[PDB]
Amino acid sequence: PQITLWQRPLVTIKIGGQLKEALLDTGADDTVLEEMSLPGRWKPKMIGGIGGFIKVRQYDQILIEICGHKAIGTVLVGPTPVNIIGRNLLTQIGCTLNF
Amino acid sequence: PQITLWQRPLVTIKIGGQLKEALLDTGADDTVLEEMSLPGRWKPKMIGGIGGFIKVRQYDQILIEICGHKAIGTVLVGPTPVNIIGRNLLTQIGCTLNF
Ligand SMILES: COC(=O)N[C@H](C(=O)NN(CCC[C@@](O)(Cc1ccccc1)C(=O)N[C@H]1c2ccccc2C[C@H]1O)Cc1ccc(Br)cc1)C(C)(C)C
Repeated sequence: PQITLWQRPLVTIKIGGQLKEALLDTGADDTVLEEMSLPGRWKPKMIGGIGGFIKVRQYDQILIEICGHKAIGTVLVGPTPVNIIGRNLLTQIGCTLNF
Repeated sequence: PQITLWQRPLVTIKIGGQLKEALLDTGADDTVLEEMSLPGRWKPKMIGGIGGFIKVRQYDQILIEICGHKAIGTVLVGPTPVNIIGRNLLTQIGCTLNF
């Protein structure tokens, strides 16, 4: 589909059996979601944004579904103000910027 | 043009007669650039991101070129980690997300 930017580009994602609202963020290297449980191993990571850095948990090879499009990749979990879908997953669903 | 997201969507912008590199950011509501001088008066603004909030100076009706596309709008200046082109200007150049 084609999503305009008149409003924040929020979409529904399915992950870990839960449905959540997330922001398609072309300026985000990674994907980070608010506190939640995920299966498998994880390792700590520090990520920076405007405002400074926060500590998150990194889970690899996680299945996710964005607008019906399936993909797999690394998902970060931590004290983020909003759920963010980063480029690591946007590429997998074939998302591009056009103008 | 169509921009894929395998790499950061960094483009060249022109403001105050100078060229700078900036990140096309669909997750950012506003546009914030690293410290620089701009004309006119400014108003205070707090912008929140992943690590919290930062104080910035808000300049309105500023001329800025993005990938050759001319725009005139609000530009924030402050201690941002990278120059960010937000939706306020992405909408002016007619940018959309597609997949
Ligand atoms: C590895 O680094 C990364 O990729 N980090 C990402 C990141 O922060 N990228 N920055 C883009 C900004 C991302 C963001 O859209 C997220 C966001 C959206 C909506 C609500 C809250 C937060 C945001 O902060 N938006 C705010 C904003 C920005 C400008 C003007 C007005 C506003 C209001 C908000 O919309 C750029 C960057 C920062 C630090 C570093 Br070292 C490098 C690059 C990550 C993975 C942490 C999300």
